[PDB]
Amino acid sequence: IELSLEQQFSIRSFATQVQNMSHDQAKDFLVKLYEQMVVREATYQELLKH
Amino acid sequence: IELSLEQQFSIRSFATQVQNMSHDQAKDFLVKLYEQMVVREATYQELLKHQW
Repeated sequence: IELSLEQQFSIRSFATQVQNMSHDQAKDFLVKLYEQMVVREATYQELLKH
Repeated sequence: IELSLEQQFSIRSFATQVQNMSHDQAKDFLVKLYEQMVVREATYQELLKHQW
């Protein structure tokens, strides 16, 4: 639950780049990021269960 | 990557919701989602450590 300074820097920096995105770019990025998350969660769950 | 059928359904569900967002809604939700991904990652790292 406690984030590192580097994690916090990454989020704050991402947020500044999101503000330059068009409507179309933000939408395509959302769907791609959700897909990355769902795949990554499945990977972690497998590692944990093994 | 090759997605499972359940992943395909979840992502399509999410795509329907997104394609109906305004510019500002999509930007705001993107920053929230990225934060949630980082937090989840931190949580998983904690769970792995508490096995080994």
